[PDB]
Amino acid sequence: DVIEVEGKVVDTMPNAMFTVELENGHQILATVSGKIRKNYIRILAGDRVTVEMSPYDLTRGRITYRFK
Amino acid sequence: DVIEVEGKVVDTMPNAMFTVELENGHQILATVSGKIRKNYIRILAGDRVTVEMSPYDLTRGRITYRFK
Amino acid sequence: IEVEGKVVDTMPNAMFTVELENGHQILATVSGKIRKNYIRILAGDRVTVEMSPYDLTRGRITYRFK
Amino acid sequence: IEVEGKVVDTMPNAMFTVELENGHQILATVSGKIRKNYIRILAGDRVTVEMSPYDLTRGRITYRFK
Ligand SMILES: [Zn+2]
Ligand SMILES: [Zn+2]
Ligand SMILES: [Zn+2]
Ligand SMILES: [Zn+2]
Repeated sequence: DVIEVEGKVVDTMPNAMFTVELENGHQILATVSGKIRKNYIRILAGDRVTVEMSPYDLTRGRITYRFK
Repeated sequence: DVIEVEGKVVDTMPNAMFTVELENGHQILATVSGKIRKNYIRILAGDRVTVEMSPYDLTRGRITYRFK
Repeated sequence: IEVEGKVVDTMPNAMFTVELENGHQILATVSGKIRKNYIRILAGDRVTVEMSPYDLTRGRITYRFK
Repeated sequence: IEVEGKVVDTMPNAMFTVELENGHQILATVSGKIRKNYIRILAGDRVTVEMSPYDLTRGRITYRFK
């Protein structure tokens, strides 16, 4: 399954992967969901996002929502 | 591994298990860490807590810290 | 002031569990307009929700997409 | 105003990654007193940290428990 966490986009990295900083200061690696791209939603630094975490891999995640 | 989430204690349940409501409104079932008990820390309703989530089981967790 | 979400669960007394797009799970009532027009809401339905100013875990369904 | 935590990582230029008891991971410097007294801080060491008022992800180690 997946758990959802919210965080701030800190760093813009190679093939559209992002560094997201959670509330507790921990940082996770994130890709962007296809739903976000095809809806012309841009993911900038400083943006707040919702990230779906693969349970087996708490290092990586996937951005499923951008606030505002 | 485990991921850490913060939430509010909503319900006091049977053998010292608690209902914790996370920031996103999702609710998880939680026990209390032995460190908390043996340090004479009480877990009341309305308390904010840090919960360690077993990755394989995102329904259940373990309270590892109480704020204030 | 409205958020978009999918209906996860139906509870008794016209209550609904809604998974918002932002990841939030809320407990939602239905607006007066929704009831008067006999709009049937089932699990999986996409809805718009007006959040409660007093409770951030609750809101009311203002529209059901067909 | 102090929080308790365990040293996770040592970085160059007297920087430390600290896992606080509340679950927060912060990047910590060392207080002037700590440096002057040549206090050696290693991974696994328990420390007290004064949080930064301006950055909630940063702080400074004020004491190392032996
Ligand atoms: Zn926190
Ligand atoms: Zn949220
Ligand atoms: Zn959710
Ligand atoms: Zn942590």
